[PDB]
Amino acid sequence: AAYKLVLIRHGESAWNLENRFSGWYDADLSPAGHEEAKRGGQALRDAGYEFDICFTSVQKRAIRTLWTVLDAIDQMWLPVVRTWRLNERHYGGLTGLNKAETAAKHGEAQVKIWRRSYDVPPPPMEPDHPFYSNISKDRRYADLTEDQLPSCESLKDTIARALPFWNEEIVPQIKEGKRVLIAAHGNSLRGIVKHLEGLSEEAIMELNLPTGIPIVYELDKNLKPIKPMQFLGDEETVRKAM
Amino acid sequence: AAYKLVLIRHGESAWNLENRFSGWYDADLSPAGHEEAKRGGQALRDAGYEFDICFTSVQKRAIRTLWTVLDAIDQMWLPVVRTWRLNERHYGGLTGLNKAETAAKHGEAQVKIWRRSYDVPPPPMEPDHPFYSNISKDRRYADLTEDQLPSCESLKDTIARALPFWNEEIVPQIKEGKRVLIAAHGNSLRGIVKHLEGLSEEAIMELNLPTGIPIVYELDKNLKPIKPMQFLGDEETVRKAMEAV
Ligand SMILES: [Cl-]
Repeated sequence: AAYKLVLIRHGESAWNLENRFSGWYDADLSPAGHEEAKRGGQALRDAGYEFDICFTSVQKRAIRTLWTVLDAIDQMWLPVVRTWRLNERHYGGLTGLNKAETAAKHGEAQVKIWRRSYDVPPPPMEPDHPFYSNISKDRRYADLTEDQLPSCESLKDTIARALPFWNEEIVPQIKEGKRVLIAAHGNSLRGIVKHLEGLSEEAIMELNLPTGIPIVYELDKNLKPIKPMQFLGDEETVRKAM
Repeated sequence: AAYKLVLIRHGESAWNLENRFSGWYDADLSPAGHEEAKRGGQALRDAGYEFDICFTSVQKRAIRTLWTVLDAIDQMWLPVVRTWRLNERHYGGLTGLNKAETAAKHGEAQVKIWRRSYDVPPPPMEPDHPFYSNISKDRRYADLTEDQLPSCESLKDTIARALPFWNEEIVPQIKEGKRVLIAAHGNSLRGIVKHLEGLSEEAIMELNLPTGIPIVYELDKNLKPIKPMQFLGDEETVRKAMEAV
């Protein structure tokens, strides 16, 4: 009816098929993941969607997804804004570890906590971690205060540092009538969804947004979903992601 | 070696090998042009260049060049700012016409004026032009005042609407120590070059920046180049385009 917001979670990354925890590691899209973005774009193109501004993280997999979509819908000229605040949730020490092995050393129970709990952050990424410098010392996050640069994040944490950007940067745009497109990650996107739908912690915990599929929201003048989220795509894909 | 400014002119476009006047037409890079950007990006990667902010036009060929470079140098996370003010010069009615035919139909002389004169704009793009709507009615330029949206531009006009961006938006960044990367078009880039080097009109009219090659400027405390523009890449590439000047 009124405001339409589109979200898109990047597809499979190189570390995804390596079965590793990525978090803030700047893993790139895998060929398949790239293809996913390509199809999502095609969906938006066929549905004839138009955007006015784009927001994404400072991570390849998301940015590249955005680029692919913009390319697909012939809107590479749209202004885009990058922000670490839309970054995937920081997985602390688990970063780089193989999920299967981690479950084996620490067990299912423990790993479900680390991945599916709302406010229990994973172990901190210590200075001796294989990716400490790679992440925490990346030029990219130079302007984060010492408190801002996380060593690990729980979904509640991720969400806590995202909503601010959504409130000072995205919301304004939506209110001015700008059709926004957000290309981000599972957990950061969860933050937006939880906020929009006012879902409980338990709820958002069980929600898993589809990858590469355009998620469309129709908001009323108060940025509230006048109906449930819908996914653009071919009968199979769309229905399948339900 | 104080401030570092890097400029890059997009490579061959689809209309380039079709030998057509593009102007504001959003022609995409040709496979070759894409490869150029890739090589250009690779040169920057080998030279280990780092940037903090990027500026480009609202035209595919330039934007895609930027993307390719950022990808090559693993800096896709850099903030990028798009602006029509860095757009290629608007070629008015000549837009879409074949250059060879235009020369034949209007005469070498007339075209050389439209193609190389400093202040003689080409014929205006009339509402019945094949690309009138495609260009002028593009959502993309919706916020341009009736005066800003051009129907044609002389090199002089282009520079006129590019410099204000350069001074108001880019210069500040450079002065704050941010390493800037500008991926644009021949004529808009000319505007920057003419300004930096204080070249004469006759001067910049003759200057033809290389395509796909990273152009490096070293500016002093007052954005004044301290040496001639250098080009990045393997000898055969740099030397080939070096010999141009
Ligand atoms: Cl971009």
